Amino acid sequence: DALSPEQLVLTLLEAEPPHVLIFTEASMMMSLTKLADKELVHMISWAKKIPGFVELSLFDQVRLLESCWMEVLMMGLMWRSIDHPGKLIFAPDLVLDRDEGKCVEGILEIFDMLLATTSRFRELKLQHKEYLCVKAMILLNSSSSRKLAHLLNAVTDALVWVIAKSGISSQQQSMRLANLLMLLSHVRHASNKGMEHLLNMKCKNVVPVYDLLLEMLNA
Amino acid sequence: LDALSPEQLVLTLLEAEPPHVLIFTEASMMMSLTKLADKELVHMISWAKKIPGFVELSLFDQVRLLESCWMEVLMMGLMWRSIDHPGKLIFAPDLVLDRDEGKCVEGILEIFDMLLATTSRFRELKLQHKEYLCVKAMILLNSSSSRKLAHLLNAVTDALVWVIAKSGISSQQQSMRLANLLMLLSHVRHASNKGMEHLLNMKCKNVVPVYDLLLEMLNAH
Ligand SMILES: C[C@](O)(CN(C1CC1)S(=O)(=O)c1ccc(O)cc1)c1ccccc1
Ligand SMILES: C[C@](O)(CN(C1CC1)S(=O)(=O)c1ccc(O)cc1)c1ccccc1
Repeated sequence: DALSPEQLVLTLLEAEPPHVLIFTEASMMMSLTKLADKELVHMISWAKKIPGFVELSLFDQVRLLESCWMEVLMMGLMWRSIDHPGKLIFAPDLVLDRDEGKCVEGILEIFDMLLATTSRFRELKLQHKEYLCVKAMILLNSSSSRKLAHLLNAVTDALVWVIAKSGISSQQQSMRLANLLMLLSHVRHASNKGMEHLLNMKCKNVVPVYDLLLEMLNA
Repeated sequence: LDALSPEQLVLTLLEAEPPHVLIFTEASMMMSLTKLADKELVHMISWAKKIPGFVELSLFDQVRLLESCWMEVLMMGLMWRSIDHPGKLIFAPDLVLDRDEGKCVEGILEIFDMLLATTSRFRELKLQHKEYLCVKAMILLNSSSSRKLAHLLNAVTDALVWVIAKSGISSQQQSMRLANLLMLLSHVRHASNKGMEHLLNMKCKNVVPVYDLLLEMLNAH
C-alpha cells in the first residue's frame, strides 16, 4: 500500500503509545515487570497501528513481536533518558540511576549498557522523527515475507527522508544513516543480555509471573 | 592518524584479505568444523592486524573486538564463499555441507537454515566484493582508544558509502542499498549468536584453541 514518506512518519507519530505512569531487592523487580507488562499491551496496539502490519501473516506478526519486545522497550527507555545524563527514565514518576541499580546483583551491567547507548544517541543528536523510524525498523527487521521486505523498505525510505529534511550533504546524510543503524546493534546487544537475565530471573522467581510478558518470555 | 582516501582504504582491505582454507560423520564432521574454525581464526587475527588503525587500538580492545565477532566474521566469510551456489554452504572446498547433512547434529540444521536464508538475501541484493570487504571489517569494528575505534569505523563506513556511490545510482537508491546490507548484518549477528550458544553447550576442548590464539596476540609475530 503506497504512500509518501512524509505521510508514513505522521501515521507513526500518531500510532505512538501513551506514557505509562507506574529501595529494596524484590520491590524494584515487580515495579519493572509491572511497567514492562503495562507497556507491552501498548506495544501490540502500536505494532497493529503500523501500516501493513496486520496484513502480514499471523506467524510473522507474532515471530516479529516475540523477537523484539525487549529491544523496542529498551529503545523507548533510550529516548525517554536522552536529555537526562546518568539517569534512566523508566516512567516519568519512577526514574533510576547507576547508584540506584546496585540493589540487585547482575542487573548493574545492563544499566551501564543502556546508559552508554543513550549517551551515544545523545551525541548523535537523535530527532523524534528519526527515532520513530528506528523503533519501527527494530520491530520489522528482528526476524508474507515479501510484504515485510516492502514494509521495511517503506520505513527505511521514511528514515532516509527524515535524514534529508535536516539539510545536510549526501556524504553526511549516508554517514548519519549508518551511524544510527550501527548503534542499533548495541541496542540489540543490551536487549539480549536483558533477555538472558529476565529468563534467568523467571528461573529464580525474584520476578513475578504476573501477565502478558510471561506469555512473551516462553516463546 | 590517517586522512587516507576511501578508494585507498578499499584497496588496503583487498590486500589484507586472508588465503582461503582447505582442510562423512556427525562429530568428526563437527570436529572438521572446529578444525576449520581454529585455522581460519589464525588468518583472521592476521587480517585484523592488517586493517589500517587496528594495531594503534588498545591491545585489550583488539582482543575484546576479535573475541566478540570471530564467529560472525567467519560466518560472513562463508556467506560470500556460498553467494553463487544456492542450497549449499561452502565451508571449505574439501568440506561442502548443505540442507541434507545438518540433521545429524543437535540444533545445527537450524543454524544452516539461518545461514542459507541470509546468503540468499545477500545474492538478491547482488552484493559486490568491495561492498562485502567494508561490511566484514565493520562487523569486526562495531561488535563492541574508544575514540580511535569510532574514527576507524567512520572510515570503513565512508569506504562503504563510496563503493555504494561508484555503482552509479540515485541518492535514494544509494542510501536504501546502504541500509539494506546494514540491516542484513543483524541477521548475520543473529545466526552468530545461535552458533555461539551451540558452541558454549559443547565441551571446552573446542573453545580453548580460540582463546589461546586470541591471547597469542602478544607480539612481535
Ligand atoms: C531493567 C530492565 O532493563 C527492565 N526491562 C525488563 C523488565 C522488562 S526493559 O525491557 O528494559 C524495560 C525498558 C523500558 C521500559 O519502559 C520497561 C521495561 C531489565 C533487564 C533485564 C532483566 C531485568 C530488568
Ligand atoms: C555449524 C557451525 O555454524 C560451524 N562454525 C564453527 C563451530 C565450527 S562456524 O562459526 O559457523 C563457521 C563459520 C565459517 C567457517 O568457515 C567455519 C565455521 C557451528 C557454529 C557453532 C557451534 C557449532 C557449529
